[PDB]
Amino acid sequence: WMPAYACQRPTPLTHHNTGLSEALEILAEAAGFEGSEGRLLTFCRAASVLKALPSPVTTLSQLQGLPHFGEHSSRVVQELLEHGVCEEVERVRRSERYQTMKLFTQIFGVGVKTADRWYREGLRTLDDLREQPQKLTQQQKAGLQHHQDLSTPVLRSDVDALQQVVEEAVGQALPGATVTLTGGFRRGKLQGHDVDFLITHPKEGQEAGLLPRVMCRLQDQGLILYHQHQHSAFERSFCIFRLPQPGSWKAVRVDLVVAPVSQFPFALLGWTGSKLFQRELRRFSRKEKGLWLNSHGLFDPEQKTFFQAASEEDIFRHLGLEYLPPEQRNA
DNA sequence: CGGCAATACG
DNA sequence: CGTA
DNA sequence: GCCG
Ligand SMILES: [Mg+2]
Ligand code: NA
Repeated sequence: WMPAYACQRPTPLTHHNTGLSEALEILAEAAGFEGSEGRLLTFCRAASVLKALPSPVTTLSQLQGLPHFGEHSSRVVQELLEHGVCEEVERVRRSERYQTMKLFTQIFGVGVKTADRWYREGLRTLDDLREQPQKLTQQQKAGLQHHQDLSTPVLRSDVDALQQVVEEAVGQALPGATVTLTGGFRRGKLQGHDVDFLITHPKEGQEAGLLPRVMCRLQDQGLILYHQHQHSAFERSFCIFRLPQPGSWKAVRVDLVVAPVSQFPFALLGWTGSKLFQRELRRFSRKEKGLWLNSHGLFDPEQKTFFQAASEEDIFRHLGLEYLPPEQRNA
């Protein structure tokens, strides 16, 4: 069988329906470009269902009984099985609207609304945006200047170098503080487009005011190309690191998050992803268990109490779910 | 229809 | 609006 | 788009 929520099933990084899931995610992405979050979500879910399957889908009948597969998603798979291509998907791929929206939304500091506005104004290329720099935010300027690097896959080797750099600065800012690699790379990805770190300290309260000290020490080593700090919500910094390369360097998006150790398991769970996994997990928590989950804790609205967690295993237990290791959360 | 994760901070 |  |  196949449970309805992605958090109820192991989803490996690599699977047996790559072509089909990729096609459905094109439509998901396109739906988001047109402001259709509901449709995006369904296409994302349907694609994730195929990721969780134990073998390739070869016939349309194998879609029977599968959640989030209705008339539209089944037709897409049906055409792919029969012709090798889905005309709607190909029509989307080739369209100027999709290509331009995809180009713009990949820019750091540019979301759908902004990308949509720029498109309606007649803008189509990166150079179009560069010709009118006066109307760009500092965040967008940085994303535009470093677009080529940020669009280049980050390798696991790169991540390890970045971690030792972060751990060095963190170690000086607060002795005893720890750094944990999260996000996609914790889920076993061999390459990605950004890096996420979670920072904490074994003694509750000592992690307070840590990130400004960390950022200052990183800035002193000339490693920060862009910095956006958010105060404690955990204290967070969305950065662009200068990562040393053979004879040169490249820009990499790095997120630093500091959480008190008491909330660390919730922060780790939220920041490990995947994005769809977390959305599904929180949807499951609220609608099936009547509990409110976020990156900070798990709230029982009936008893008005927060669940204490010492580990991710605790959280899955609280929600009555079988534990899933990070590399099985690739929904 | 009513919902679709989360929600503070820049 | 954007970041997550 | 799909679910209830
Ligand atoms: Mg990130
Ligand atoms: Na982005």
